[PDB]
This record gives sequence, C-alpha cells and structure tokens, in this order.
Amino acid sequence: PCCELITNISIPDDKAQNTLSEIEDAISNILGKPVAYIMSNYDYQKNLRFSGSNEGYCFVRLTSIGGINRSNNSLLADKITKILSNHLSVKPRRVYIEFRDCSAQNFAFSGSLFG
Amino acid sequence: PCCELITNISIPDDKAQNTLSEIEDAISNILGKPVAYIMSNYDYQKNLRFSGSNEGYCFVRLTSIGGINRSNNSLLADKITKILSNHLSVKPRRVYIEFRDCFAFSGSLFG
Amino acid sequence: PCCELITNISIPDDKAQNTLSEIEDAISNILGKPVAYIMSNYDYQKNLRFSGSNEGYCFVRLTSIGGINRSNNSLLADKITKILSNHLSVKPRRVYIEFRDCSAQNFAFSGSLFGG
Repeated sequence: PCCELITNISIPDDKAQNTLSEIEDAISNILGKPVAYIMSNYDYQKNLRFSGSNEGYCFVRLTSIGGINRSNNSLLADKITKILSNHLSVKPRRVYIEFRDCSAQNFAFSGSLFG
Repeated sequence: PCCELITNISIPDDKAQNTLSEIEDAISNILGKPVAYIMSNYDYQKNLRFSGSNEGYCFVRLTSIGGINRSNNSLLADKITKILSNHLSVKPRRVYIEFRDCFAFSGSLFG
Repeated sequence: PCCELITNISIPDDKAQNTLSEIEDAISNILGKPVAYIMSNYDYQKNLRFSGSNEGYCFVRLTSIGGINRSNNSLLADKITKILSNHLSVKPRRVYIEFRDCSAQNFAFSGSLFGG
C-alpha cells in the first residue's frame, strides 16, 4: 500500500515529511482505518509535464490501500487536494488524484519472514 | 495517461522539455487526437541497467493511451526511437518501449 | 522485466551497481535461466516512508520477470532480503518485496527494430 506524491514542485525535506505525515493522517481519518504499514513518498520530478505544460503540477497515486469506496474516495481526494494547495501553492486544477487496487494481482513479502 | 522516459542519460532541463514535447507531438500525430490529459516525464536514473549493463539506455513506458492498436503502435515506437537517438545519442538497441493498459479525481472538483 | 530497488538509503554508484548485479545473479540463479533482458535500478528516494517513519527502508518491486512463480518467489525474496541487509545494512523488517506479473498485458518494442 502506497501513497506517492509525484510533482515538479520542489520543497524542503522537513516540509515534505510533514506533508506526507498529514496525508497519512487524512487517509487514516477519512477511511477510519489504522494504516499501520502504509508507504508514502514525495518523488520530485522536475521535468514532469501535464497537458503539455511544465507548470506546477502534483500527481497523487494511491495504490492498494484497503477500504476506499464510493462513500469516501472523493472525500479523501478533496482533503488531499486541500493539503497540497495549502502546503505547495499548487492550483487545485493542477492536482490529479488516482486510486488503484492491485492487492490481489501481486505477491508481497516482508523481510521479517526470513530472519 | 502517462508517457515516461526513464533513462541513465543526463540532459539539460530545456533539452528534456524539448524532448518530451516532441514525444507528446508524436503520440498526438500518430494516434490522431489531442494529448490534453497526458502526463509525461524525463526521469533521470543514473544507475539504471539493462542486460547487465549501465551503458546509455532509455526505457519508454506509455500507460493508458487511448487509440492504441496493432497498426499504429509500431510507427509510434519507431518515431520515439528516432527522437531519442537524435536528442540523447542513445543506441537504438538500448531503447525499449512498452505500452501498458491501466478511480481518478481532478483537484478542480474541490478548490 | 524490471527489478527496482526503491529506497531512502544513500549509497554510491559503484555500490549500487554491485548490489544490482548481485540481485540479478540471485534472480538468474533461482530461476535457472539468463536475465539478459532484465532492467534493474536503484531509485534513491530520500523522502520515502514506511509505517510513518523515514528511517532506512527498502522496497523492491519485480515486474514481469518470466519464470518467477509461487514455487520460487519466497526463495528469491529471502535472497534479496539477505543481499540488502548485507550491503545497505537495512533491517529485514524494513525490507518489503513485491512481485507483479503483467507479461501478457502490454505491447513492447526494441528500438533495434527501427535503427541500428
């Protein structure tokens, strides 16, 4: 399970860490789930373009996060848009939020299985 | 939709932008439609290897482009290959082009 | 086919090359087949978090590698965990290995078809 922010906007490490921490709090809160083993990341891609433009843009991708459905997906997308427009000064119209569920298509192993 | 160029070859930002612009143009021209919602990117990955070698290499992944069919995909791969060998001096054999098929919200709904 | 090490652990280029080559050897060894077409990468993502912590963490994602299956994927994940905890000193519990097979999903072309 991953929440990745892929963006051409540059922000310092402490603020990035705070931004992801806020998003993780939002997923937990809106979804009503503990997310004890979520991965997240701020992937700075300076050359990223959207619609032919290298202007500020944030793509957020949520993969295999259990518990997203009609009653909450938009609510989660709204809150992540707010956080980013707040912290990053990106236009909301240059935020795009995608949810995908790959849980059943992949095999996953923790290193803790092997000693 | 996404066209990502993942490569261990470094070029300046403005040349990367030009290069992605030309790839977007080729996608639009060869698929015969606008690329209004396309994301594209030049992801410099200095340690990228292919076939056991860290020599110059470009992997292009196109995800969820509409119109993708047996009759246009090869010309589009060809055109992308020419653009990269031109702009990056990558050997053709060290270019690999993948087409992949894949709930979304624009932040405009909320702002 | 791709094996990507996505990690907040910082290592020099030579050590990244050596580590990826060892992972390639493990895949080829376990599969009993050549890894000639494989891409591998060390993707330094300094802001990467796992379980609310930016502490040393490695996520290895293997995509569309033919011949990896239920009978050997645990064996390969065990070997990769050992290689990374050796080279990167990451805790095995902050190693996570994911296998996805998309091998029949999408079209692919070598640029050698068109130039060379």
